[PDB]
Amino acid sequence: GLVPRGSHMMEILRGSPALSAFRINKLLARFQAANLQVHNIYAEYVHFADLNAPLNDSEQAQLTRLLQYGPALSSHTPAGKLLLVTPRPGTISPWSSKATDIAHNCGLQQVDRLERGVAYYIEASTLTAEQWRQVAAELHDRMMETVFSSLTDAEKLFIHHQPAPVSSVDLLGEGRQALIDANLRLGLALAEDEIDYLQEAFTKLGRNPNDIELYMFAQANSEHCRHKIFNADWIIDGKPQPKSLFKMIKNTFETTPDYVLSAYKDNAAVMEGSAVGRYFADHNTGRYDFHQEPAHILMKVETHNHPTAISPWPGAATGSGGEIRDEGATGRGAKPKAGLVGFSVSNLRIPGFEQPWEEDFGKPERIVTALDIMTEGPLGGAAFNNEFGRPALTGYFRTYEEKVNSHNGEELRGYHKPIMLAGGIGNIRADHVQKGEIVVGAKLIVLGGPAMNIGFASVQRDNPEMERRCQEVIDRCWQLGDANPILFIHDVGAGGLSNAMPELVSDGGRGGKFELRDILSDEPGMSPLEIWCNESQERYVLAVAADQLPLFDELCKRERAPYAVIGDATEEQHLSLHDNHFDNQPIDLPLDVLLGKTPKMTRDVQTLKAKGDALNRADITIADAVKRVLHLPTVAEKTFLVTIGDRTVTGMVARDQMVGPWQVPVADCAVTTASLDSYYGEAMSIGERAPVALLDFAASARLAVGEALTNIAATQIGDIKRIKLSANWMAAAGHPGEDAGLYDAVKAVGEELCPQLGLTIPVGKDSMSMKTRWQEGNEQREMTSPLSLVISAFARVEDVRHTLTPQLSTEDNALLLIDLGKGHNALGATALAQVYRQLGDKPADVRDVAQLKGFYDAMQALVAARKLLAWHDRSDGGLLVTLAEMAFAGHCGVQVDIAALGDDHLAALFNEELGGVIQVRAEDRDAVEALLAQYGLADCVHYLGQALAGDRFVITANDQTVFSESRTTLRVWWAETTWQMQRLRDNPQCADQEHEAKANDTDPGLNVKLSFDINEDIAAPYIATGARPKVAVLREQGVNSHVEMAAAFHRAGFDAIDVHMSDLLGGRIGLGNFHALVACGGFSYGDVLGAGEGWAKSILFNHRVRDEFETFFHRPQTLALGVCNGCQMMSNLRELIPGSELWPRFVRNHSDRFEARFSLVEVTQSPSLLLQGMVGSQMPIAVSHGEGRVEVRDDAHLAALESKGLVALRYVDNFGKVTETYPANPNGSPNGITAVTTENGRVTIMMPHPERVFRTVANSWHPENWGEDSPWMRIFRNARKQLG
Ligand SMILES: Nc1ncnc2c1ncn2[C@@H]1O[C@H](COP(=O)(O)OP(=O)(O)O)[C@@H](O)[C@H]1O
Ligand SMILES: [Mg+2]
Ligand SMILES: [Mg+2]
Ligand SMILES: [Mg+2]
Ligand SMILES: [Mg+2]
Ligand SMILES: [Mn+2]
Ligand SMILES: [Xe]
Ligand SMILES: [Xe]
Ligand SMILES: [Xe]
Ligand SMILES: [Xe]
Repeated sequence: GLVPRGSHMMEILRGSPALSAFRINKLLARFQAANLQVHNIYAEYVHFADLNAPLNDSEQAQLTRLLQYGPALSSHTPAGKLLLVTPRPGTISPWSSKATDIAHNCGLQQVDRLERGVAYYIEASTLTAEQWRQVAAELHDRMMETVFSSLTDAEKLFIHHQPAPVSSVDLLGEGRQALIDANLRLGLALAEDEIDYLQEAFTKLGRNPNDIELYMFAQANSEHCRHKIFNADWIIDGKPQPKSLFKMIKNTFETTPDYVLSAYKDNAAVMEGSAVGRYFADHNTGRYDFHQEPAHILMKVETHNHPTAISPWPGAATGSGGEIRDEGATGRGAKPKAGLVGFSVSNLRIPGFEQPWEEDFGKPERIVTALDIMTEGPLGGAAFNNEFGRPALTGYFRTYEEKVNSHNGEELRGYHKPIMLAGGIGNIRADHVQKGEIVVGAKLIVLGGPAMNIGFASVQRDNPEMERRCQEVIDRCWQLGDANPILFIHDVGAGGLSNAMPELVSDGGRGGKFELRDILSDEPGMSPLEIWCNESQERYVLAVAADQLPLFDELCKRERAPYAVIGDATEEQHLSLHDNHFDNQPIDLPLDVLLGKTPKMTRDVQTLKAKGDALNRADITIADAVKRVLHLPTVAEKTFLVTIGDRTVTGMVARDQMVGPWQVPVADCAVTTASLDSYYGEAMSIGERAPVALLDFAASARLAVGEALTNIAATQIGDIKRIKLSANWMAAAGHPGEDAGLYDAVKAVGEELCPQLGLTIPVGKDSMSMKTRWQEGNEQREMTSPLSLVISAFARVEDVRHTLTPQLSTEDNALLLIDLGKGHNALGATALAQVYRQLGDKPADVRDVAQLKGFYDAMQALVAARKLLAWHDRSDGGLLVTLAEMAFAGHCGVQVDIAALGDDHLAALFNEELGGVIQVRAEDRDAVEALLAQYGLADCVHYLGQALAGDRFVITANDQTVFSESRTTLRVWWAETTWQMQRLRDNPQCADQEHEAKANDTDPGLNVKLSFDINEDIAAPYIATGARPKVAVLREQGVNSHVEMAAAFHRAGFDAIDVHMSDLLGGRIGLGNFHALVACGGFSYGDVLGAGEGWAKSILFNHRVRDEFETFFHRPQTLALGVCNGCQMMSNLRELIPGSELWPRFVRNHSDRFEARFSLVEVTQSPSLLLQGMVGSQMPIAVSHGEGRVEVRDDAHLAALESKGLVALRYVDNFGKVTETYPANPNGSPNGITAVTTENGRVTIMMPHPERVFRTVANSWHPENWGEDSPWMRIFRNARKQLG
């Protein structure tokens, strides 16, 4: 299929069927519902290659082959009306970026660009032209895609427009009116004083401004970029105030500077970490080693609220993507470690599952629903974290939408504009914490992706693999230590380059001169304004000395990170942009003019305070309340948000959300090890309580801080002054009451509580227009957010191993409540009130700052001394939920008495005051109570009773039974929300299976059987000789699990060498010098054209590297391992490997969802040399994949594979049987297959990651008796011994 396209040819190639049966049934169903009478629906990927030159037979076959991928779904002969869905013309999909990379790396330079569409074939035959538009509408996303009638209509996707010229705004010719006209025409959003400043500046300069200069200025003076509210002067109830919001936040550093290395000066904050073994490959040798040095800790938290409202997937993806850039661009280069994720939305209103507090209040047409946000956003955030390679380990998710009598009377409050929140921690070297000086003549570089027309203007675009490559360069740069060439670095975000690059020279006291046509652009029609000010993703800006440029270029080429030198730093503090194409100068400005400031804002405002009403209990019974609270999404099980995101990459994850044998997602905070050779680490927690702010601003803010503290407290940290906070403020500024509440709330934490507790807030952010207006009848409606403080806490951890969870034990035990509420038992703005459509009266609050600190200190004392069996704090859903979730995590019963807690049982069970339940050994109860009394806690400590074996959740009040149910019943109710979300988002069959397994109380949870001694280092005689065989640790662009793979081979006595595919293509390395090869995990080319395919095919279609791999595998004494992406790649090179004739392929999981699980496997009999001695063993292992379903050609292949004895690992359920039920088997592989070997055992591929869990501390659940090494260490030691 080959056609003309301007001065290019366009090829059209068939692809594979695009829809699984269940996806088809969903479409047919939606069609029946909208009363469209569609008889049948079929879809098929189709691919469009824009060629700059012709392809020969050989190359034509190669391209065709590249585009045969995916599940082998049942194919069909097209019938009915064709509707072709493609990206919007003038847009380039991420798929296209990555697939085009692969063509290039397979030596197909003739391919200018590849793009994909989906051809739908609809048989209805009944429909009107209007109804076909309704069909067309179901089949695509209005914001990213369009629908065409013809395969040849795709030629619009590749039109090249002539570069548009710069456009001047005629101030000198029209006066002020021209600036007014441009302010509306270009949507610049300028204030009148901003327009005056510009009129004057350009009038002084004596010439007309260019559109680009105005646009740059407007986006730098947005509330988003300038933060005027946060620096404003205040008058509140007629009294001027001495400090701005920012000043009140800095107060916390002024009063608590301890441990902080950088604050308010950079893209992230930095605090002291620990001296540990930092593991990476030297520039010199390419050998990986430990570098004993300080690994200091950075932190940042960002939001992406507006874009998530319009296009939730890319909005959430880029929210995280931008924040990862911030982290990497801290100092002179740093390394992201773990992530966090947050969502706030209006009511879900799940079809079929509507809850008694949900009311449809309508919404704007321009925005998506709450349910669409929670279906697509989390997938997008996960897309970035998974494809980039950072584990997501903590998060919140709240739903709120209600008509409530709050500070400005009866109003709608909620999150029609949602919160989407992404943050993380990273590590940084001491000597890179400070930004270097920008030397005059410094080259100014853009690192990363090409410019496209992105910042419809709120629909973002993510390419995480691009950012990954960029990060490898940054890692190459900090790993050079004091030879790091990065003088200064900054992320590119709002305002794109028009903000980032003046920001950069300015921070350095320099100017720059720039050349527009040096910037990498994929859209040649862009105006200069568009090149300079677009908000395209995956870009950094930096300065490097001219003489380091040859180093920076070797680094980038080898990682295949694109970059451009676009200008020079000048002594003179001027900004210039030249254009070689139009031989002119779009920007010619002094910086003090460009960055000059209009007067600061003054806000002169007044307090509103809701009275709010006492809770009406007419319809409330304790039993009906328990059922309702557990069906509040805020309370309810969060699995749909957790298993979609990787939790194990880096091999440093110690505590993830999943807890215990039953992997229940209730961990109160995240923890990571500092290195792969220490038990020191880092921790993260979140606290958050917005609804309280509808009654009381300050209390909500204090509660957010306190809850972060209670969520982190059972971690071994020590001094509270180690705990550092991000404060992210969401508000409806201007909405009556909100501004005074904002001031009061910032003061409450900045001026008071945080200083009193010794808590620093060294980073933060604000998002100041959390409101939505639209027309419903011909009446206007507003949905206004509560003031929403989200606190994230971060800390150096002293000992990762001493972390407690909510997992109860049934040994002889005592359950003690710490009620920091002190009997107040407030019910206002609780889960309980919400769920009976009320706000209620008095909310919770920090009641006693000294006791709050006493609590933290006591907990630390008990954690260090090992005096606790379990911990869970009280938050949403109260003590009731706290106890229920512990019982869930411990798979046991609870027997408690709440008589000492008041006569008001409702209020005792459902208040959301601070505190928690501790479990201790019965024999320690007195000593623990005595210690808590020593820190002043006596009167709020209450003995409750005990955890017991069994399924009874029982609550008494001396002789009366308050509440009594099956723990399992409660646990299933608590799961219904995630079940319903999984059911409508994923393969329903899988969601139901997962849900239904939870109802079987007999589930023994994860358990282990070992055929060998986990502590016996069978490699030690060999290590002891000092002879260290090399292992080729092989990575392709996009690979992300290589450091921990290398660390595992290293512990077994290997010299791990960093072999990038570019090293093999450039002849710098040759497999002929190795006896051992490992292909690592990740998302090479973002899995595009099928996970592992581009990697493998770039090997195959380069005949010289192809031969290198064939020769290796054909030698008699070589060994190879392929894990995950590497398992996939190797399965796609089968032709090079002897004894692999029967091997399967690996394709989309049956669930149709990325599965990040801790899965139980067994070791099966096979020739596998790496699995020697382990056969019969049953242990859990890290699973992180979207495309691991084993697929065979037919039953004959499967039988043949099986009878040859090549299957090496299988998934089993917790009862220990081979299973295809989900998630025990996360991907749907036949016979539970997840590893296979060759006839001679010398090559083995597996989908799970043993390299992520070779340390016991990096197993989510593990038996108490295991030492440093897990069972999976034996794989690597088997390799060592086998080489001999
Ligand atoms: N949006 C999210 N993404 C990832 N994990 C989340 C998210 N929301 C909640 N979680 C995780 O689910 C578990 C339960 O969350 P939640 O009940 O909100 O925690 P808590 O009540 O302790 O503040 C926690 O381990 C939390 O980190
Ligand atoms: Mg100190
Ligand atoms: Mg909770
Ligand atoms: Mg908690
Ligand atoms: Mg919380
Ligand atoms: Mn009191
Ligand atoms: Xe300007
Ligand atoms: Xe962490
Ligand atoms: Xe104790
Ligand atoms: Xe290996």
